[PDB]
Amino acid sequence: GSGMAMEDFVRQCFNPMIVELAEKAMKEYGEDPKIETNKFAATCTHLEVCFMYSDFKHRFEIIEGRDRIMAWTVVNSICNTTGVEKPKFLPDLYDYKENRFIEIGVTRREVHIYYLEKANKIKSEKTHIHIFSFTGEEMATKADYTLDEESRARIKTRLFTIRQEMASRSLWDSFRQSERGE
Ligand SMILES: O=C1c2c(O)c(=O)ccn2N([C@@H]2c3ccccc3SCc3c2ccc(F)c3F)[C@@H]2COCCN12
Ligand SMILES: [Mn+2]
Ligand SMILES: [Mn+2]
Repeated sequence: GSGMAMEDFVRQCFNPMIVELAEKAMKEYGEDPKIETNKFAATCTHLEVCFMYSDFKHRFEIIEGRDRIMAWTVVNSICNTTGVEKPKFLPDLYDYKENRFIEIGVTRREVHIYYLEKANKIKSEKTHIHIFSFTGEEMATKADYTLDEESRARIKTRLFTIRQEMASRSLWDSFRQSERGE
């Protein structure tokens, strides 16, 4: 259940491309993945979900996984060619079919609680929110889940698998409790 154990878990259970992008994002925002090991795992998990979401004719542009400048450059380019309003906060994806940005949330807590937190932090009723748990639960803006049932099933399964792999190593309890502060 240690810090070293969690860092080792992350580097073993996530593909090297995900790990590298997560490390770069954490450094960009001033956090050390060797100290904030649960956050390291959280960023890898969330990045993987974004990449799995964008697979499932490229319907989706991935904003996440890019450095800050390139992320906003992509966002501005989309807004210039679609007239969609520029979001105040960086989103995770752009849906070319529905022509809307998407914010992806992954939570170790109840989805309704996290969904409210997300909706409150953005306040822009134009970014579509989609929350996943590690328990197979899901909540999205207007109960519009965007993807088909099978695509969401595989994301839920992968998240549950991560949870079980953590639990087998006694890492899940720590990971769960670090999402929200005291
Ligand atoms: O893109 C995100 C982001 C999300 O998209 C999200 O859903 C939750 C959280 N985020 N944050 C991610 C992040 C992403 C995934 C899981 C946990 C965290 S926790 C804060 C943090 C993030 C990235 C690097 C870092 F050092 C951080 F401390 C930051 C929020 O500022 C815009 C960029 N960003
Ligand atoms: Mn993001
Ligand atoms: Mn997100």
